[PDB]
Amino acid sequence: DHCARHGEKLLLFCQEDSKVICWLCERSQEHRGHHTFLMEEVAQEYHVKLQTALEMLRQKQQEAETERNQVAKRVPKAPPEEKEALIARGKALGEQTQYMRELISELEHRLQGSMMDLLQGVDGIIKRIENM
Amino acid sequence: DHCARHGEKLLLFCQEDSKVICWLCERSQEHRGHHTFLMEEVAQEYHVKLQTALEMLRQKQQEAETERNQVAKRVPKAPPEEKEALIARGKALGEQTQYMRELISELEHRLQGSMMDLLQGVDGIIKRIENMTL
Ligand SMILES: [Zn+2]
Ligand SMILES: [Zn+2]
Ligand SMILES: [Zn+2]
Ligand SMILES: [Zn+2]
Repeated sequence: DHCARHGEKLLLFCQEDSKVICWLCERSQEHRGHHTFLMEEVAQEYHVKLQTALEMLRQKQQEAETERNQVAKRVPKAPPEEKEALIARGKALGEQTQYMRELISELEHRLQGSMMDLLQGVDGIIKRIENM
Repeated sequence: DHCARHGEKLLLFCQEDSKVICWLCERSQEHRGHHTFLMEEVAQEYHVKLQTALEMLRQKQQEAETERNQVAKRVPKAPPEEKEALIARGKALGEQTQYMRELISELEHRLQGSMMDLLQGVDGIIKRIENMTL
């Protein structure tokens, strides 16, 4: 609830640092020219954003998994040289679906929690979504 | 010590309003376009200004009071046609010194007081003192 460096209320949010800060941080050279807001001014924008992200990921993950299970059902009938690559593909899908499970878990937490939960480090996960 | 509206520490100063305010005052629509500073950024100059004013008024006061007593001393001695004018001059001095006493008292309050006491409405009292002569 209070700034480690200044002891003032952690009520502001710095977009560039993706960090909740206090009014004295905001005046300081360390955040000079940064875009800073009350958390309450940006919470709803960020909530909407992550919500839609969560929806997109859940679908993308469902779709990945139906594909994965089709590749799984396909392995038995298939010849060897095809079998190996399909299994590799399934490996890749497993990797993807894991990654999306982690992302979905973080988005659910952030969307269920406080504003500070919502916002703190939020650029990290936004960029992880981008990097898919 | 704390903002009457937001409960935050009163550490900032609005130049257009001559008002002591907090960081939540500062960022609101009411002051966003105003020039705001930490009190501590402007305090020394204001303190010096009010001390100088105080000294100047102390001297103008001394001078008026001495004249006032010379007139008072002269009145008994005076002929009929001078007495009226003397009485009146003494009155006019009485008023001037009263006004100066009030100004001096406010300056003393401000110079002895908190930073907030110093700065709240400070442009106002400066201007009223300037206006006496000009
Ligand atoms: Zn801080
Ligand atoms: Zn920053
Ligand atoms: Zn305030
Ligand atoms: Zn103002």
